[PDB]
Amino acid sequence: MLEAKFEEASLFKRIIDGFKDCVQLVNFQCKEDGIIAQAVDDSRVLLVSLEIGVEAFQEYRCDHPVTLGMDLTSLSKILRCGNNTDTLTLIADNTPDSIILLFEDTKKDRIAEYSLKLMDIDADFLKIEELQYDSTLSLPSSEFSKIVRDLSQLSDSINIMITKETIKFVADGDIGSSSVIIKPFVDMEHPETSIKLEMDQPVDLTFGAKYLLDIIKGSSLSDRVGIRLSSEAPALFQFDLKSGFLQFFLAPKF
Repeated sequence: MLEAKFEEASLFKRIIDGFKDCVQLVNFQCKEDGIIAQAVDDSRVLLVSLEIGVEAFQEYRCDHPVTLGMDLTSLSKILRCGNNTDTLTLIADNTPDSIILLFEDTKKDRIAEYSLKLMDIDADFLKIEELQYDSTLSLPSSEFSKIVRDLSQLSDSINIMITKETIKFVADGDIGSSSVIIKPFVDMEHPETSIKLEMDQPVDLTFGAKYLLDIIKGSSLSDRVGIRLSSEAPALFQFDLKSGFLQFFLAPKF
C-alpha cells in the first residue's frame, strides 16, 4: 500500500531530528506526491513544516492518502538501530495501526525489520505562510549555525536587523554583547558560500535564542539556509531538501 524507500536512512533520521526537540507527537500525511508533516511546540511560537518530494526518495509508492501519527521519541529510538548509510524503507498497508521500517545494507548482511505502532494525534493544520516577506536572505547554514551558537552565549534573545545591503545579528544580554554584520556577495569557488539579500522593507525583529538553537540543527540537511522576515509575521527559516524542505516558522518577540 505505502512504500517509501530512502536511499540512505540518515535523511529520515535528520528530518526527524529537526522535529524532535520541538515536539513529540506528529502526523505524517503520506500521499501520491510524497509526505508532509506539520507540528507546533506547546508555546505555539514555533511551527515546523516538512515536505518530502517523490524524487527525494530512492523509490516511493503511495496508493492512497494515509496518515501516520507517530511518537517522535519512540520513532527515534527505532532509528537509533540502523545506520546513516542503510537504505530505509517505510511500509504500510492501508488503514494501519502501525508501520514497518526496513534497513538493509549491501554488505550484506544486513536486513533489520521493525514495526512501530501508530497513534491517533488530533491535528488542526495551519497555512500561515505569507505571499511576500519584507526581506529574503540566504547563507551558508554552517555560518548561520555559528552566529546563533555564538550570540546565544551572551543573551537569551537574538535581534536580527536588515537594512539596505546589511544583515546584522546582535545579542545583548546582561553579561555582554556581540554583533555580527554580514553583507551580500557572490564568490565563484564556490557560490554556495555566497550571501544573498533581497530587501523590500527593512526589518528589526527579536527571537528567543532557545528556538533559534533548535532551528539550526536543520543545518545538517542543507548547505544553505533561507530566511524570510516580516515586521508583523512569524519568520520563515528554510532548509531545502533534494525535493522539498524543512521549514520553521518562528514568532518574533513582541
